Amino acid sequence: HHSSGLVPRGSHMTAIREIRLSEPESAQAALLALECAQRYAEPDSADFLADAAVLAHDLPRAVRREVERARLDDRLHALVVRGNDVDQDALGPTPPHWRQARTAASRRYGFLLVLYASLLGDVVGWATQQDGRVVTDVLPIEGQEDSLVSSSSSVELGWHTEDAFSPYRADYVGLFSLRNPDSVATTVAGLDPDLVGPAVVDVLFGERFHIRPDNSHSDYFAGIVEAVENPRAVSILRGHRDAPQLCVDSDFTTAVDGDAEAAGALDTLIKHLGGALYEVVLGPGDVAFLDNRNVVHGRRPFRARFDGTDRWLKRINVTADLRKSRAARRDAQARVLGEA
Amino acid sequence: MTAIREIRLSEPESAQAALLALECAQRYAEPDSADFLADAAVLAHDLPRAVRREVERARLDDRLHALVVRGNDVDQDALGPTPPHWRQARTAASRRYGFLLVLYASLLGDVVGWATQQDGRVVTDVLPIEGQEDSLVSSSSSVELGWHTEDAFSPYRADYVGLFSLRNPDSVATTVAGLDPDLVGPAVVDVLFGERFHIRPDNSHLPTHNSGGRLSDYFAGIVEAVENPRAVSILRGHRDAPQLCVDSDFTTAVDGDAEAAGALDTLIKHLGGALYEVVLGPGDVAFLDNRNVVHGRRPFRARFDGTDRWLKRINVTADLRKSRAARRDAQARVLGEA
Ligand SMILES: NC(=[NH2+])NCCC[C@H](N)C(=O)O
Ligand SMILES: O=C(O)CCC(=O)C(=O)O
Ligand SMILES: O=C(O)CCC(=O)C(=O)O
Ligand SMILES: [Fe+3]
Repeated sequence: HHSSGLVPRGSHMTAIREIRLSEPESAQAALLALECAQRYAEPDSADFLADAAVLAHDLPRAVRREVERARLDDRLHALVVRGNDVDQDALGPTPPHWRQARTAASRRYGFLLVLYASLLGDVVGWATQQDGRVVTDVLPIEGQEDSLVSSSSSVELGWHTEDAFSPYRADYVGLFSLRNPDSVATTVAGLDPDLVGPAVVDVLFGERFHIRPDNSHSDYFAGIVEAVENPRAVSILRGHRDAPQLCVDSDFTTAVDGDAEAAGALDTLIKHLGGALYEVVLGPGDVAFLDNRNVVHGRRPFRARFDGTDRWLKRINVTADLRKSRAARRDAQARVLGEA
Repeated sequence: MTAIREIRLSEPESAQAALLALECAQRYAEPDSADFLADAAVLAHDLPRAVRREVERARLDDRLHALVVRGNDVDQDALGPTPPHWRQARTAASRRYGFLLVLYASLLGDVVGWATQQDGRVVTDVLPIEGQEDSLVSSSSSVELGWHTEDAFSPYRADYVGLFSLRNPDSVATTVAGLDPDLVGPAVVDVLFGERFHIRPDNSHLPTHNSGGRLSDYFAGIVEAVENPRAVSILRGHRDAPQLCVDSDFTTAVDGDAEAAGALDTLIKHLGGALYEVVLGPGDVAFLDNRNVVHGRRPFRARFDGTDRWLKRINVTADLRKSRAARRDAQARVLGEA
């Protein structure tokens, strides 16, 4: 049966907005995704993305009302929609690399992730990430167990705002779990300003920090080298004091040269977020949208077998304002940031 | 070729949009009631599919001038006389058109208003007012409404301006112009991309166009932007598809920047000449892409007898979250309450 509710974390009373699909809602969503897979080339082909926001209107009405409430909740951490259909037998094995993960059997889950995403905003990708795919793949890769990227397993994916260095960073990160037999978590933390010295909060609102791109990441790429070598002075907190946005990377953020007070405030924040991390586990057919304006996220160490049974998610970036990134996109309809 | 995207409603589509608007009017008090606006994005999904498809094509077209939806139902007899002032224009009979404007608008983004414009109403009224004939505000008639980016002065200016024509007996034209960078040349484009201009709030944000009971402090932000405008650009974004931000009556080059003053002078002559007409008849709704075009209104003679031209108007943002510093709370839609 259909249900939805608010799951608090610390003082964040709407931290998690949880929706449980009824069996009929799960079937309705699956039928729409399967129809899209019959009519359109790819989950991120131009033909589909031109239509995706209107096709998303055919998702179950009760679900659409709850997603719309989440979209306008400026204190949201994670929207979680549980109980989508995943046919494990038909899906087949977890591929051994994202380069082999855009499979025919998994297309219907990419389509469904884009349909849910398109209720929140417009889907985008990154030229430097998984060949500029909008629907990307999160799965463990043999030989990258001890890497700083989403294909890690043995070593914690360090928490960060997604693409923290970039003015074009996503408003939401979406994750559609295809399988997760060992219940491996995404880590999540937001700032509780009532747990931090107001003077530290004041410092974090100042343009007193450098956020550099991961090595992961032409006038755009001229800006990417300038971002490593001559990083702009940016704030970590921005907006209304009652609902500040957060932008920080635990591995790639420093205070401006000689700003010892900023260095102090940054390390106070890093210790606070480190201590406030909680977990969201997505079972097969569970989809999460993290509000990238409000939370950092990462992933816990886990034990990959590399036998075709490993954890596998589809991943997407969503922007509230596609138009604002036009300088960094190839043409009006292109969704790949840094393509031109 | 597709700068103006038009859909003419079939009789069934017109009836379906009217029925949805009347269902909203039965449920909610005001067309900008908080409970309605919370629900508006999902209620808008019940508009006719053919219309939602064309609105979505318009939304993703970064060279759009205006989406025009023709032939909505307007009952002229039931509507009654055109009010003599926007303050009196929140009429029972006109509620249904307010609701329908917000439903169309909510396909493109989230609706916002201004603390300092028509007393912070989200659904506003464009109608001629006796004594404002020669003014620079939307209630003018005799003096052409100068072309402008809506709320050009503000970083929170709308992405779309929605205009729902309730009546327009003399077919008075809305004016529209975009910028062709090729026609002004790379030299002037380079200058307009520079932060070398002052854009002041227009007169409708002044206490002279709001109720006298409105707090003085609502207006401190506007008066600061009139007195001490920031140095800003007129063009931004991709060179191949630049956004436009200029008000023909409230924009100047920064003192001493003769190059900038020349570029502005060139832009004004280019836009003033290319300025073209769109007539919104009763039941016609337009959404101007406020990132791409300036707009205005041709001069006309008002009769002031209750038969005059009357539009409902709305501001639409692609990104409500970005203005949270200027809004009272998460759901509040009135810019300048913080
Ligand atoms: N150049 C101008 N007249 N600018 C102001 C335009 C009218 C303004 N949008 C109003 O609501 O009154
Ligand atoms: O693997 C996860 O749970 C999270 C991965 C992710 O969101 C990311 O790649 O940034
Ligand atoms: O009256 C019109 O058609 C345009 C109105 C307008 O430009 C405005 O209200 O700012
Ligand atoms: Fe205007």
